[PDB]
Amino acid sequence: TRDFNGTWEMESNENFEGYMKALDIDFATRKIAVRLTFTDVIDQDGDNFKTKATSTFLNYDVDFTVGVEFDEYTKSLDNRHVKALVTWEGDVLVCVQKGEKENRGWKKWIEGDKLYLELTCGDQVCRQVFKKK
Amino acid sequence: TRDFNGTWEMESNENFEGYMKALDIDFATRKIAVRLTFTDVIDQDGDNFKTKATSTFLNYDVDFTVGVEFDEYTKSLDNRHVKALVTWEGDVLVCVQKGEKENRGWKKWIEGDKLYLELTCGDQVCRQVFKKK
Amino acid sequence: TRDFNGTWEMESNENFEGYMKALDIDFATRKIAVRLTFTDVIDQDGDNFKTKATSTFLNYDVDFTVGVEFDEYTKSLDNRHVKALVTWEGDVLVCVQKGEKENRGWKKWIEGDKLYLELTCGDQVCRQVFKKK
Ligand SMILES: *C/C=C(\C)c1ccc(-c2ccc(N3CCC3)cc2)s1
Ligand SMILES: *C/C=C(\C)c1ccc(-c2ccc(N3CCC3)cc2)s1
Repeated sequence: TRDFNGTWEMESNENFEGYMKALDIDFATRKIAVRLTFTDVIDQDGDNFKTKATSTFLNYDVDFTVGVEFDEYTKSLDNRHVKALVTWEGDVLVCVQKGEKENRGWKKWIEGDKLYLELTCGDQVCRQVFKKK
Repeated sequence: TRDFNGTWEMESNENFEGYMKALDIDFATRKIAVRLTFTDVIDQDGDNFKTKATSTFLNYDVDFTVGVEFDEYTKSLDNRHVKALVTWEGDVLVCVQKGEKENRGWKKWIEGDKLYLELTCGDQVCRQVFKKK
Repeated sequence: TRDFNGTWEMESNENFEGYMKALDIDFATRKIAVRLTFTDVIDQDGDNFKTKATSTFLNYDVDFTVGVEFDEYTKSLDNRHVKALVTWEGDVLVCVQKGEKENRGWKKWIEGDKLYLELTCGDQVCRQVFKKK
């Protein structure tokens, strides 16, 4: 068909870096641009096209069942493969991500009406606190 | 007027990078900051101001008519001028971007509820697929 | 509790830089990621979880009273110390930030119902226009 009207949300993006290299894009811009997805709005009249590309910093999705191991590729992080397992420890949700990196995983728990999140890798621990919106 | 109250959506931003360079902001940060737009919410009571600046990625717009060449400045890319032509090859939308870089352009086509996009420049090809939203 | 259901708005984020370095994330990416906040949406039915982390740019706040000097450590910028003063010059709001950089400040004014903002540092000017939304 020749009908390009619609709102189009990117689902895959292959060799974006090489293309950018051909245009003489600097390292920093390339290293950010590779972490984006795009939604593109095409408004087409006959042979008149108006198009708008929208850019966004690419979400981190992850689905799991507690105690069910699952493969995880950490796109938009460090692009690694890990074998993740989430367990209950009391009321703490604990995830170990087995792979190249040592001590890798995270912890989630509720205290009060705040969500606590510990991100761990190696000897580094990142602490995050969330309030319900 | 002395009333700045409102929600203010950026319309243009010139020499943002030169201003940032004068402040000694590192190259990486500036290359990001130039791809943002800003909405500034101003709450002004008398001489008391509270302001909040919001950041978003710019966007990339482009209008054309099939078979009507048009000069194109590729902002937020490699910032070049090209004489672009979007033409039909069957039901594939074909774009040639004449300029310093050559074999530069793209091919777009619909199959099912997917839009396919090949970006080519030099010997590099980038493949992107979009789902209709 | 074991009920993680909700939409969770980040309130604090400690040692995010160290964690990312432990993951070998490139310098450019780390300088961006430190300017983001996250909203984590958790959909949990028993031990089944779906989670989506969304990224958004940290807002940049500044409150002031015209004619009252105040010290400023420039946060999302170049982290220098400045003595800031906002004064009226007719209906042009004028701000001087005294410090190492010379001619550092900005000018903001409404003409029509667009907002004009001139940012200055040294001999460099950045001109920005906003429309009221
Ligand atoms: C149909 C033609 C399309 C979708 C495009 C041609 C070039 C595009 C583009 C838009 C934005 C970006 N980046 C944001 C920073 C780099 C790269 C390429 S879309
Ligand atoms: C339940 C949510 C969890 C465990 C999260 C784990 C890692 C997250 C994340 C998302 C993005 C980034 N950045 C991009 C570079 C840094 C780091 C960590 S959420």
